[PDB]
Amino acid sequence: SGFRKMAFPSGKVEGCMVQVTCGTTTLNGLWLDDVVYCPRHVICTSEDMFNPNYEDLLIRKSNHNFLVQAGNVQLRVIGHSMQNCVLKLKVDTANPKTPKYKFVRIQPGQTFSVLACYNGSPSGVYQCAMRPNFTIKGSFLNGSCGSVGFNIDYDCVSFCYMHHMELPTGVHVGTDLEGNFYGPFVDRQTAQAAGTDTTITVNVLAWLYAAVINGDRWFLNRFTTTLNDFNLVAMKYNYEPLTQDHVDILGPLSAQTGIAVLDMCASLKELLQNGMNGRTILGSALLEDEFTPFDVVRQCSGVTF
Amino acid sequence: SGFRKMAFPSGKVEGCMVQVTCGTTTLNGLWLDDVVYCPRHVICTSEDMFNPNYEDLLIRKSNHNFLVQAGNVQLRVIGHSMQNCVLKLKVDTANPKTPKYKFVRIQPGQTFSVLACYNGSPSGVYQCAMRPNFTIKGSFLNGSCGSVGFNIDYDCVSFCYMHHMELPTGVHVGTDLEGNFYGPFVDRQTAQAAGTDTTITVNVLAWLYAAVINGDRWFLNRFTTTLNDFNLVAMKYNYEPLTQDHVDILGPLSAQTGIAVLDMCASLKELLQNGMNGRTILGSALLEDEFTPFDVVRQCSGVTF
Repeated sequence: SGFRKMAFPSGKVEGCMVQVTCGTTTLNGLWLDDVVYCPRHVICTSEDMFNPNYEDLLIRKSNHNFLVQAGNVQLRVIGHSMQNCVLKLKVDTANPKTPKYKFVRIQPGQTFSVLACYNGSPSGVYQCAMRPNFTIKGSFLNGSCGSVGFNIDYDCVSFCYMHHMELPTGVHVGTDLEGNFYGPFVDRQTAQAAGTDTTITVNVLAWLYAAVINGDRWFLNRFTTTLNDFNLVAMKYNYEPLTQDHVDILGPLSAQTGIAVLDMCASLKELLQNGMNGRTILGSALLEDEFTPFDVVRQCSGVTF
Repeated sequence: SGFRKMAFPSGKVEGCMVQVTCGTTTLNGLWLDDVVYCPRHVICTSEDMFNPNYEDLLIRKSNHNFLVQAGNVQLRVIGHSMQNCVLKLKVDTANPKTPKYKFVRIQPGQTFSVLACYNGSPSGVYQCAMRPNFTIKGSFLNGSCGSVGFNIDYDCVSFCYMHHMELPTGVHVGTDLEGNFYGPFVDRQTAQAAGTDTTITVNVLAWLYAAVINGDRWFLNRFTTTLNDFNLVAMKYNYEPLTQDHVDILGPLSAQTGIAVLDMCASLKELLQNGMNGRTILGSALLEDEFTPFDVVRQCSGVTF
């Protein structure tokens, strides 16, 4: 037993990380088959980031201006193209460590692991959620751009995120692997600010199920509620409205524990209205929202890859 | 910026994980060079765990009774020995993926990453601390025994933990890679209970430094304190006494931020006596103690491996 914020094993992604240098800018790239994906702002200095015209800046870049290094060995760039906000650098060697993979555009509220990297080298791994305002709360220093987020199902890596920017608020924005930003954000150093950081209600409920499975039960009460009544409280607390689809998604956890979904909603309603009274749940003094219902089942049943 | 509980990249350890089956018991082993390390209780059924005589139970095991599988390929066991609470299974093939490595016995308060595995296959990775009562708060289901904890320095994996048992309280105990338990625990299903779960004071202070570096500063106050005065409060709150060695270890973080160690101790004293008043620090509503001073510098300076 025990429940921890757990990232996927990162070995399959470590083997895909490269360093991409263009002029004086170095960030990370993702090498899959004979293509390296990286943020298009690798072509920019920090001064260019205030109002870049990427098509114009790219005119002055040729294949040989993109230096790509896998460990200590140089790859040969034989073509390049801009797709949305990423560059695709065609190299002459397919990555021998390419895993089975897919590119997926995740929905807000879903979770993924991030392999934070610098100069093409892995630093660490941690689990994130795509927030309802389309930011993530990561750990990214200068040079971490191009680090990726992913999920693994058995032997297949589903890449869902590439890091591009930090906002002045200290939160993080980026694209899918087709280069389309999550949310309204752009790869320019501007006044762009995140909206309300709403709480992912279905995930909180999943984590309360995880708590019950792992022995934390003090918050179970004698009440029930309805979706409409619960949502009147969710709105007050800046929680996402809970839908019938969410109830359905909690079905397996409800069956495993014998606690009806709406009974758990009534427990959450009380926790929102009365606080935790100095108590903890699964070692946390706040209501955790970065575990999906699938994450909870995965960890509680020991799924491997 | 941003500060997250971050595990080491796990690829180097993933390549060392194997499945070890003896009779009807299957757990994980660690394959380094031509040796596989695993918990000696692989020789036990759950019924044997109440009062095992491991030397007697081992008499009835031969090399061929230990089935070792690396992925889908079987390794050949050519010798076995018991060292403390681990078995060393000599195999006829050195692991081609063996990293540079060391075995280290960590001190209470130090942190490490755990690669949780089942049937020799990785499930996930997360960061733990060796608690002052010599337990860890992990995520381990049946079959996770033999999963290991480690640190990485550049290219060298320092293995420090192997998982053996879960106590009835739901906390986790295990050995170093020489097979010696951390703390007073034994590999028997008995009444053994953990002592007081004291808070790792130096780590809390390190995390408060990390908070200041990353913009959370509301808890900085106008007070200072002394080691002896602070420790009168630490004792009340079941915090480890802070020593001069701890002050020295916080020196680099103190220099980076310009906040004297004893000034940060005064901030912590106020947080202990008055609580957080519903506020948060680095996304937590409790005082986090599983980041060492080294961990904070590592993450804030982007150290890679």
